[PDB]
Amino acid sequence: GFLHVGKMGFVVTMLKLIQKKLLDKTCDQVMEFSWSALWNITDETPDNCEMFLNFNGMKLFLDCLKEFPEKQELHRNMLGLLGNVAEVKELRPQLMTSQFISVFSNLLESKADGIEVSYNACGVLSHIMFDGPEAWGVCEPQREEVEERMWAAIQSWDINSRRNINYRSFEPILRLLPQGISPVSQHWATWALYNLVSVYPDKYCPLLIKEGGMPLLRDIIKMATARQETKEMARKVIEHCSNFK
Amino acid sequence: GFLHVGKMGFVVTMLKLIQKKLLDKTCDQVMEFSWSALWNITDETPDNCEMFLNFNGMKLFLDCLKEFPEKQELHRNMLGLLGNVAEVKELRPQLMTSQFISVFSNLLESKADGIEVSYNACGVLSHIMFDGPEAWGVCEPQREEVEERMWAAIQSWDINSRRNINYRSFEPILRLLPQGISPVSQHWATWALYNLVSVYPDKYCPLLIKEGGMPLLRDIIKMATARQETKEMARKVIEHCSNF
Repeated sequence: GFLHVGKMGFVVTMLKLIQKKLLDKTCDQVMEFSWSALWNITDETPDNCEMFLNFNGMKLFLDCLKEFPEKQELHRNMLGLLGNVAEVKELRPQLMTSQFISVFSNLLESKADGIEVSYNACGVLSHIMFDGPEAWGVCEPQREEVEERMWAAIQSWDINSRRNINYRSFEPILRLLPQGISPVSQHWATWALYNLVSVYPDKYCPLLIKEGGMPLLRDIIKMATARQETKEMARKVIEHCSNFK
Repeated sequence: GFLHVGKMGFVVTMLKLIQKKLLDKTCDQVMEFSWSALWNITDETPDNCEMFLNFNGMKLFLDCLKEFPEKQELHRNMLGLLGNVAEVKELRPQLMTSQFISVFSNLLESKADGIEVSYNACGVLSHIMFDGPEAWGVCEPQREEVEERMWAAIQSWDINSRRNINYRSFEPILRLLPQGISPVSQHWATWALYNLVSVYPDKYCPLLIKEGGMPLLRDIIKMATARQETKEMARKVIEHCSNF
């Protein structure tokens, strides 16, 4: 059993700790703990995502990014949190600014913590891309350029990369598979499944199978809008999951 | 998503913060967060449950109960965590002491966060009693006296309670249904299902059906060891799920 509920006291306490360590120009264990705690409490928990935004957490995110450009673990925690935020369709309009999009697009090239920062920046952008071109508006950079950079980032990642991530459910990723609005979002989502069933099959083959991923990946192979690179990863995931049974 | 709890040593990070806040005699937001995180990351994750016990989380739990006897969310979070530990059969022998059993039994009367602490302590005892009187050593209080307190707690709860717990799967609760070793564990489990399908049928009716709950409930209705009131709840759960 579990309990995933918003708690303003959690969120406000964490942001206040962040703000203090930002004023101290100190990215120590408390600073990293604080962002990791925000990551934790937003995992499958939209109400804490909404609170993080409503207490102006994005300002602290940008200020920490500028102040601590080389603290890879810090960047990982922040982008994992933002990954959770972007899964909430109702909150993504708030991410559609040139200031924010330019950061996410730039982070696609980050080498911090293996691939986690680039991966989670790509997830944020994958959920954003899923909403379609009219949601993008006049944001800069342009959507077609960000898309090019997402393809490049996904192609640059070792499919057998070690990972500092956990999923209790694949359903935010699975919802990016049966659509043709954004093939690159579908490709990120398929890659996300392929990497995890490759490095942790004992955990993620059963989760993927239990949550109905096999028929969705079969549909991807039949889908005209799916790129052939995506179809081939889908075939390999189905294959690995089938042998795991 | 979240980080890799294993690679990051995250369980110990939480227990270290707990210990520090304990010595500070401070149950603040961070202390509550730490126990809340432990509850959430032990859900269906036996290895995090074993990490908790191995690093003496039981003593931190007892010491926090003593130092913070009126902190309601804290007590709920700690007992939800222990509810997850208790679901792991291999770990339940570590709970069979007079010190631990007595604390679980006392908490059946707790009013903290509505019914949540009482319910979580009843769940821990329900899984413990599923193992039979052999597993109960000369542990004191007596097994039957705890059982009587369990029946009383369950009857006190509002069947229509809105709840501060959720389940990704009913399987730990459903395994308490097809057995006569502990009728009170069966009754707790039937109540848990009946409350959640009553109050949140859109989430929990499909889950219960999909996970095979209907044949288990029908077996209860025919079972010699299930009490009449357990059978009557089971019938209503079946009715609610069939009309769903």
